[PDB]
Amino acid sequence: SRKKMGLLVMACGTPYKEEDIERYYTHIRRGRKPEPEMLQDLKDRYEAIGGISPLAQITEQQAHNLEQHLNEIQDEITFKAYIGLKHIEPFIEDAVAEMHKDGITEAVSIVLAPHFSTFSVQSYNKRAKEEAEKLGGLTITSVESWYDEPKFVTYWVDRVKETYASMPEDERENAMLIVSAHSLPEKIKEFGDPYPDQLHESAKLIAEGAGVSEYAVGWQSEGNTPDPWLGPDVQDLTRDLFEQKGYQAFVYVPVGFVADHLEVLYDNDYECKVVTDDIGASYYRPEMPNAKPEFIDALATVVLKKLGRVD
Ligand SMILES: [Cl-]
Ligand SMILES: [Mg+2]
Ligand SMILES: [Mg+2]
Ligand SMILES: [Mg+2]
Ligand SMILES: [Mg+2]
Ligand SMILES: [Mg+2]
Repeated sequence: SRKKMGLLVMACGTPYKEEDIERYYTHIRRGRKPEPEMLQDLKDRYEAIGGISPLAQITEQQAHNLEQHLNEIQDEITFKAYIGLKHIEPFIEDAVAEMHKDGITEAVSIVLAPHFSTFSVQSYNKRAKEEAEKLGGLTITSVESWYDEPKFVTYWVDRVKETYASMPEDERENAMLIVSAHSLPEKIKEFGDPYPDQLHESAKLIAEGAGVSEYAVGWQSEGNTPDPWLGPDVQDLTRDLFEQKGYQAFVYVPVGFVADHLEVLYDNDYECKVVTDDIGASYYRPEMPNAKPEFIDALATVVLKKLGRVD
């Protein structure tokens, strides 16, 4: 009969309603409650992007669709998905405890961010494993990165091809592709963290597959701490490249992100769009993966490869 496995799907998390913003951002800010002006600003940003409720729904849909798709495409394992989040319930440790309570003894985990880093992916995986160890009798094998899964590369390659094909001739000959991920503190370098190298490799692979010769790599959405974060930031990079070469279209591929959350809908589609509007360039940002079948199939392949059950 089929082996039962937990499928632990991990992510940063998102507020579920406007009244969750305070606690969610306090958590991101390591216990520092946002001041009233910042709370109001954040509410306004979420209103501007179309509201909060759709956001956590994406992550739930990704986990649910991944469970169902994994269960349909092979006949050896029955997976049950559990969501574990960093900054709001259900927390990672809660998800692991629920797996253990439900009788799961063997699980596979994946983080909804394709590049490994010490700051996020490794920390999530270690937290999950540490909770399993505390409870006993449950083991987890963890996906560490998946940016190089061919099906995932192809998702973005094909979105980029469609965007370039849609352009007027003058833009298609004078466009710049900006490939980005969430900035992290530069000090990850002290550990040899491969996160920057992996973003650069994503960009190489996507530009190569799409036949785009002119591209650049940037970072976005840095936090506010006294130590430096990876740069350049996409807003600065856009303006600098425009000053250097006069590109008249910018195409943003925020490959580090998997969903229509604040980082994409605001930090690209508002903040980068301010810059492109200021310089007179066209703005393009192809569809994020969200829970679409092509992306879910890529993730299912990642999981089955991690378990050795497909070549
Ligand atoms: Cl890795
Ligand atoms: Mg209300
Ligand atoms: Mg402001
Ligand atoms: Mg690998
Ligand atoms: Mg910002
Ligand atoms: Mg600084």
